[PDB]
Amino acid sequence: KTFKQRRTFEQRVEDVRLIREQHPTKIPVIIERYKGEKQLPVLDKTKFLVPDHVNMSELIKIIRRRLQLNANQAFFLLVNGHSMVSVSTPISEVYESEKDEDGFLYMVYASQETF
Ligand SMILES: Clc1cccc2[nH]cnc12
Ligand SMILES: [Cl-]
Repeated sequence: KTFKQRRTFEQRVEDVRLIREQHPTKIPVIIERYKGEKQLPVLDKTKFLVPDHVNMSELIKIIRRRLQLNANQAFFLLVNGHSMVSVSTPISEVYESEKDEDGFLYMVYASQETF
């Protein structure tokens, strides 16, 4: 079901290395719905190339537009299993401190602050 489950560590690593080669200015992001989530829909894909100059505040807007949410639906985004300390941080910086050992940046969203 989950990305890490579908692909071998060998396969996730080799894909991050191809994204470096072919989208060198992009951050490789895995974005997944909380497995408990009742309200928000599932995304159409799992793997996103994010421009490395966008801050986390702008990534949340992007995903809220991809889900086609409206202004009073709630949305919470975990990065590497934990809350974001700040939405002002550029994704290139977040990536360097929160990336996984396979080289993807893992994110999970829910309508409740409790995942
Ligand atoms: Cl949801 C989302 C996050 C980052 C970048 C994206 N491009 C298209 N959709 C995107
Ligand atoms: Cl690029």
